[PDB]
Amino acid sequence: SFPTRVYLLRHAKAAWRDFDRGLNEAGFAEAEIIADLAADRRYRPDLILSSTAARCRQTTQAWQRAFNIDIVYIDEMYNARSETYLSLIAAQTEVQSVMLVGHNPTMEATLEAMIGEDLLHAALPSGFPTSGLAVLDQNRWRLIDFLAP
Repeated sequence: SFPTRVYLLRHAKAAWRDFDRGLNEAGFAEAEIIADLAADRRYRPDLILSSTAARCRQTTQAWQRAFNIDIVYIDEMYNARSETYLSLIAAQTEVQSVMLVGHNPTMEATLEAMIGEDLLHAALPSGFPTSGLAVLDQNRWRLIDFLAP
């Protein structure tokens, strides 16, 4: 039964062709703060799957920094056809821990798919924030920690 740990990371705060928008200053700072919190709890993933969108790319570069991981870029994580990223997750049949780096609503929908709307609500009254990191473990997925700024 693999992955045994799922990390779900929303990209940091972007500034205002959408694909090419960057992380702004506060966006830059948060993703560092949160990346740092992570390797602190030792929340190191074997594989990172990220949007190719610059704002996801730069978000991911923060993590390489905190910890310097396998990383792959997938254009189809930007403006996804799917309501979730669940297939990216389960597909990785022999990788112990995996982290996805993409966007709302897909990111929020993925957590919802795994822990349900009621728990989603209790954990996040105002939804899935930028550079928010859900840490999930295994019949069913359990949320085990969440990082927000």
